[PDB]
Amino acid sequence: AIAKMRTMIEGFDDISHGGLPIGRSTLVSGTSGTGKTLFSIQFLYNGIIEFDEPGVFVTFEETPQDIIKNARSFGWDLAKLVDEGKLFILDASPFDLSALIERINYAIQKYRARRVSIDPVTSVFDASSVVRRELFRLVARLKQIGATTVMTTERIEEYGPIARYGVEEFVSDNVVILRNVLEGERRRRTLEILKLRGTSHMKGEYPFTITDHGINIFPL
Amino acid sequence: HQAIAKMRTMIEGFDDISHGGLPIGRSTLVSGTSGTGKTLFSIQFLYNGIIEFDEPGVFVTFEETPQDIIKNARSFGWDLAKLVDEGKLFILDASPDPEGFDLSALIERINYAIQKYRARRVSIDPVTSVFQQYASSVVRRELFRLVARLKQIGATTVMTTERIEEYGPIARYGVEEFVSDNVVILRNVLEGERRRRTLEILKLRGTSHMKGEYPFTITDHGINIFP
Amino acid sequence: NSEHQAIAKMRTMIEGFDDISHGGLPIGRSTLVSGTSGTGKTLFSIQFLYNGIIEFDEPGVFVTFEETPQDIIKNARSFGWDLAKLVDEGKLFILDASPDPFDLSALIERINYAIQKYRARRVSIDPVTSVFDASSVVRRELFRLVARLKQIGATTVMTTERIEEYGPIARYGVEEFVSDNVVILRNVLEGERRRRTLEILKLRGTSHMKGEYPFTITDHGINIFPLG
Amino acid sequence: HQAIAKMRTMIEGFDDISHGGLPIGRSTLVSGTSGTGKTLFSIQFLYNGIIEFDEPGVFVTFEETPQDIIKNARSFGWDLAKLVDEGKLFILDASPDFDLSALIERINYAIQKYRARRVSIDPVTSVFQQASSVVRRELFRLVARLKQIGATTVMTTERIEEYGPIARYGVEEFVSDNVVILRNVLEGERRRRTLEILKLRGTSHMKGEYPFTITDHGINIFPLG
Amino acid sequence: HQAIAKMRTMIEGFDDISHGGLPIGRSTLVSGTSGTGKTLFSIQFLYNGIIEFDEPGVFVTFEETPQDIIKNARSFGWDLAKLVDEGKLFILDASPFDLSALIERINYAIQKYRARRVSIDPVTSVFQASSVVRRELFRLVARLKQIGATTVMTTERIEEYGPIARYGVEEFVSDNVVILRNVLEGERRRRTLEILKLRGTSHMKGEYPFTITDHGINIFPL
Amino acid sequence: HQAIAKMRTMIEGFDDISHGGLPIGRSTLVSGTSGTGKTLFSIQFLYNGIIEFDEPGVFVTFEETPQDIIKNARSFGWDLAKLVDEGKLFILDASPDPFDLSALIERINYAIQKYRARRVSIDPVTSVFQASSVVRRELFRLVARLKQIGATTVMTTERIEEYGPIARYGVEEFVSDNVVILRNVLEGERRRRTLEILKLRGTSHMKGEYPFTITDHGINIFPL
Ligand SMILES: Nc1ncnc2c1ncn2[C@@H]1O[C@H](COP(=O)(O)OP(=O)(O)OP(O)(O)=S)[C@@H](O)[C@H]1O
Ligand SMILES: Nc1ncnc2c1ncn2[C@@H]1O[C@H](COP(=O)(O)OP(=O)(O)OP(O)(O)=S)[C@@H](O)[C@H]1O
Ligand SMILES: Nc1ncnc2c1ncn2[C@@H]1O[C@H](COP(=O)(O)OP(=O)(O)OP(O)(O)=S)[C@@H](O)[C@H]1O
Ligand SMILES: Nc1ncnc2c1ncn2[C@@H]1O[C@H](COP(=O)(O)OP(=O)(O)OP(O)(O)=S)[C@@H](O)[C@H]1O
Ligand SMILES: Nc1ncnc2c1ncn2[C@@H]1O[C@H](COP(=O)(O)OP(=O)(O)OP(O)(O)=S)[C@@H](O)[C@H]1O
Ligand SMILES: Nc1ncnc2c1ncn2[C@@H]1O[C@H](COP(=O)(O)OP(=O)(O)OP(O)(O)=S)[C@@H](O)[C@H]1O
Ligand SMILES: [Cl-]
Ligand SMILES: [Cl-]
Ligand SMILES: [Cl-]
Ligand SMILES: [Cl-]
Ligand SMILES: [Cl-]
Ligand SMILES: [Cl-]
Ligand SMILES: [Mg+2]
Ligand SMILES: [Mg+2]
Ligand SMILES: [Mg+2]
Ligand SMILES: [Mg+2]
Ligand SMILES: [Mg+2]
Ligand SMILES: [Mg+2]
Repeated sequence: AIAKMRTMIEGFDDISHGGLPIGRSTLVSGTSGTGKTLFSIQFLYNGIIEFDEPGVFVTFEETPQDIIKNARSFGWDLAKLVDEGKLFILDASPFDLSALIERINYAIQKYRARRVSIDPVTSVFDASSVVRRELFRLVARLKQIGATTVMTTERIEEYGPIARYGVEEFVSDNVVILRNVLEGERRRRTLEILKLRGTSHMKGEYPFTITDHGINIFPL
Repeated sequence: HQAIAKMRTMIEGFDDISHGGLPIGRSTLVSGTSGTGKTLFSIQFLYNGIIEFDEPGVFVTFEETPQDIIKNARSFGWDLAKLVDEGKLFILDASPDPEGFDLSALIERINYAIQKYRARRVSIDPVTSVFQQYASSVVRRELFRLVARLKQIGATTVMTTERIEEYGPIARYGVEEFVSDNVVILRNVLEGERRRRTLEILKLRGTSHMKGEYPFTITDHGINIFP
Repeated sequence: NSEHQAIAKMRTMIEGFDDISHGGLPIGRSTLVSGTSGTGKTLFSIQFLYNGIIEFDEPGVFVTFEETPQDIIKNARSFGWDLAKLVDEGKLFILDASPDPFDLSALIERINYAIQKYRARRVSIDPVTSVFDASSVVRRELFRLVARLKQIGATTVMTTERIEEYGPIARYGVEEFVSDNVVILRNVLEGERRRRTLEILKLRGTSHMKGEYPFTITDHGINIFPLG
Repeated sequence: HQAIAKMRTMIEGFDDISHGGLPIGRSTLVSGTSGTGKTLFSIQFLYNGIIEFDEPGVFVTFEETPQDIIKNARSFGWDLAKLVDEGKLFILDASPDFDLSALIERINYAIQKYRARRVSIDPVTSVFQQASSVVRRELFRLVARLKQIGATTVMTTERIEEYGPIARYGVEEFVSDNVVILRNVLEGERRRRTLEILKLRGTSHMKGEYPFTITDHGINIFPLG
Repeated sequence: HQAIAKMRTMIEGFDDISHGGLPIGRSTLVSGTSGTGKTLFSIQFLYNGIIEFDEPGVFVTFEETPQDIIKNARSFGWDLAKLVDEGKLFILDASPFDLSALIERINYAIQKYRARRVSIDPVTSVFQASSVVRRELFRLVARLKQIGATTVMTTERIEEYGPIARYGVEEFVSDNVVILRNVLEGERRRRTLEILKLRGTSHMKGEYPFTITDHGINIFPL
Repeated sequence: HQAIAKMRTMIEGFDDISHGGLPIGRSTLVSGTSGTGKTLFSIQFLYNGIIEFDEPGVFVTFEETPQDIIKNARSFGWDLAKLVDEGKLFILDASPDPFDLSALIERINYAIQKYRARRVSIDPVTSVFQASSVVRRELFRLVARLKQIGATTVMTTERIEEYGPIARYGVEEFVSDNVVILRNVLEGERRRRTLEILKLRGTSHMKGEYPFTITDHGINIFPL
């Protein structure tokens, strides 16, 4: 079948029927504070700690120092991983996609990375046609490189377009939606795997919490 | 000159819903949100043509590489690599440059493959890419040309397109369903926190079909619809 | 037709429609027929011409803007209608204004020439939407078309597209105001089932039944069921 | 020194709902979706004025030809050609084959020539269809000139939703002294016609929707208390 | 020195809801769809100031002529012509934009009539970019404040439960906001008044039903 | 392991919901429709800092004048003029007169140094921008500079719907480290005020809406 890499994010590998397909790109979309960055960091962190698979984290707005500081509260020492050459945080603050792809490819080769997180890829972008065009090019090259990639995207409603530009979910191999739904006056976080090309997966929404240990999903 | 004939898809349940299959020599639009089964439907159409009727097929891919189309079909126990090695399936790669729109050129290429592989079935996935660059009025007219030129070749064609809501416009520009002869809608609807897949034949010009939505699942044997 | 109404009508002979319209379509006027995709717009317009020819020997002109004459003819065989025979006999003319795989003045003259040449009493234009970008220019051009057909004395069915079952009548928000008569075909999806209805929204100068009436499309074309 | 007085429409039910009729010397906007009875309301207003009170009328049409107006009015038992012949009704044809100032002067000569007290303009929308700021200013000017002339005027406008904007540009209902809304509501596959007086500046009226039908004798509105 | 003082409207029910009336020396936005009672409220504010407190008023009108304002107020048994003749009320005709000039005219009228109360109806007429609307309205509000007027400014809106005014900014530069609604439900209309906000002071919350009668606005406590 | 430090607002109920207060050295977006208590929250933040912890504060105003801000705070029994006199509070008047972001930042930096304030409120930050993508770039720049200074900052923003976009341009909530939403929901003719902490990067907080009232004592939130 299709080989999958384990995220080791509690509950997620069950929902994805074994993890994220190796060598492919997964879109992780959500409104603000849904857990996008956390998912993308946990993906790299677990890869390093449990499988010694090095990772590249690409950030467009949040600084490397804040990413590191924020991860500290889950008890994750990212600076240590950076110091040991197992993690590389690529600062993409200030669009030349060619330059970005070359920088990513270089980091991947230099750190021998198997896992890549790009957070958020919507910061790369104004017509739908060109967004789709340029996103496709990024996805295609990471595939050629053989990276397994998480790309986060922003969205503005819980039920509504998958991402900002109405094309991102059609270009990605895999699509994960993080929701933070307000019901009555209470928030409930859920994760859904909408699509995984070429393989089976659990369907619909599953509740999760963010705790001191990161994302915890219960597929029941 | 006779009331339009149909070719069996052999996709279980679909030939009942369509009262005989897809109208021959015409295009059928298959529209749906992400991960609804559009590529799968279009592959299963060709695969069944080859296996059940020894009718060769041409698959036109605009985004996925042929290798990924092949890989993704293994999930269903379909050996597309062998079908390609045998000359029964041809995957026409129209996907673009990773490292660096002419419609009649595409038609030229499709027509050539159709003649070379003696193909009776064609899939184009996703059609959206043809009209991707541009106004609803422009999209409309470009889809019109493609449909017409495919009809001239005699191809029976499945063409897929995208939509972003389960119960909103048929496709993206609000014109695709008016230019198409035949329209199928794949939905993936939330009920509670669970999903329910359905297939609808909205229209088939000049012929009959069952109405409304019918539930289906995607399994290890592909699409399974229950009328 | 009931006697005490101001506007003379011609019968469509479409089962149930002449009841709902209280006698048929107003003579010498245009009737807008709008609907989402696959609602029966072309079928209604063809059935109007076919019945006119078959029942009253009234010749008809069909103006098609996207479907080819060959496909209109082919699809009509679904109903056991031999339109090629009527074209051969000079009783039906299909005017092909469909795109090569907009000059309205030239179009009107083609239509006029065909109507004179074939001595046609019934005209169908399918879809008039394709004639058209500002709502104001759509309105005056539609108005111009309607006025010329009226001067010519034709009785016309003009189909238009719409994208929601309940929502705008046509595409530009003006078509239903310029037309004398408005018919809406719906194909409502509810609880995973489709049901077709026809509504006569307005008919200037006469009464008509109000609201939605069910219909089906079968081997014999449109069948409408008027209810109390 | 008195609060504004009203002119009877003699449209069944309407003079009750408006507590006496349309405010005299002012314009009333009558808005509705397609086939709601706007032209009917605006004709019935003139027709009743002539028949019941010998008050001459001017009808300004921007789309429908005078011939079709006259023909369609026979549906309601009205012989408008006879009224035109007697010089009690004048139909001013402003329909297309827009200088508003010029049109206003032409309306004024008719009003003077036929000594009209009642005016209908149908639809005042089509004047405008070629910026809301411009629509507002031009409508205001037309309303003010009619008021100066002393006419009591019905102005129809189009709208595209039963329970949405009052008219097309989101400004008509603010520059009008009086607003009437004709609806044609579709519920459970049946249509229900209703009439509402939304506002009459400086005077009272009944509130909300009242059901009506169109008959061989025109509009019949049904109040109930 | 103190929390802000209020000036009584004497509009039945309103001084209760607002716990004393309108904040003195400030502007209150009064927003509403067509025929909600905006003009009536702004007239009744001036009329009561004159009749009850001998506080002169300036009414700024942008579309309705002074003659029609006066005529329409007869519906309530108010003789505004008399008050204008006595020098207690001035109807400033800004009918059929230079905001600086308008403001100097208002200032001139306030000085001339020693007015304490001002109504501007509708202030949206001044603006027919949301960014320029915001800056113009803020400028108008600040000058009125500097002059010392207590002001009612009405605005149009097009939905009962949508944006507060037309440009999506008017409620943010106003110190005080009142919304008049005329909600259609099951074929019946129901008028309500709501005090949405009064900066730096208290007020009752939500919608209160009111009617317009022969004697003006009556607000009922629910 | 290592927790994000927070400074107490001492606003009744808020420090419970935020599990300790606002993240120190960062900006917290406080968004809401008109009259939701945005300015009051901003002021109470600074006021409580001075009164309870002797932490000086800088209030940056963009429309309301200092005199009106002072006048309105009297509603709650707070004497801000006295605090300005004692050099404990500085009101930075950037309000209109009848836009250079770098100058403003330098003005704020100078005031922060001069008064050695730990707490800053910018009300409303929307006035800085009024294209969504340039708004995003500008707001980011402001957040970064304030962070560079070490200020703990409340930034208010406007929104026009109770359950729509967090703020006006659909980007402000993505650039901010922390996001608080004040709502004033109209249901069945009655209004209900609620506060929600939507997001605090790097740290925990209670979820959903909590009802509050505005009274003579300012904001009172009920975590129930
Ligand atoms: N130690 C913790 N314990 C509990 N919840 C935490 C903890 N750390 C962070 N969180 C929660 O996780 C959220 C942050 O998740 P992120 O992954 O940063 O979200 P995000 O979707 O990337 O949001 P952006 O980029 O700001 S739009 C915070 O808003 C908290 O609710
Ligand atoms: N063996 C399998 N069993 C069950 N479901 C499967 C299996 N293989 C694939 N799927 C499902 O099929 C979906 C993929 O269907 P596709 O036909 O590729 O969808 P699509 O509509 O073409 O989506 P795009 O092109 O990426 S937007 C996956 O998201 C899975 O849910
Ligand atoms: N023999 C038949 N029996 C039953 N239904 C039929 C038959 N032939 C055609 N139909 C139906 O009629 C529909 C076609 O109606 P049309 O008149 O072509 O619609 P249309 O409104 O003109 O749609 P367009 O032009 O494609 S948007 C098909 O989608 C079928 O559902
Ligand atoms: N004798 C009658 N009995 C009952 N209803 C009638 C009769 N005559 C006409 N009608 C109705 O009156 C409607 C037309 O009324 P109009 O006043 O023309 O409406 P309208 O709002 O002006 O429509 P426009 O201008 O075409 S959008 C028709 O659609 C019929 O429903
Ligand atoms: N004597 C009265 N008795 C009852 N209601 C009355 C009386 N006089 C006027 N009204 C009502 O008051 C309304 C007019 O209120 P206004 O204050 O003019 O509203 P408005 O919001 O200013 O409307 P505009 O400016 O036309 S959008 C009328 O539509 C009547 O419903
Ligand atoms: N003493 C008080 N008692 C009760 N409520 C009060 C008191 N003082 C003020 N308020 C309320 O506080 C609100 C003002 O809150 P603000 O913080 O000024 O709101 P805001 O969100 O900044 O509004 P803007 O800036 O005008 S959009 C008023 O509308 C009153 O409802
Ligand atoms: Cl959580
Ligand atoms: Cl499934
Ligand atoms: Cl049917
Ligand atoms: Cl009726
Ligand atoms: Cl009332
Ligand atoms: Cl409160
Ligand atoms: Mg993030
Ligand atoms: Mg696909
Ligand atoms: Mg058709
Ligand atoms: Mg009319
Ligand atoms: Mg008014
Ligand atoms: Mg404020």
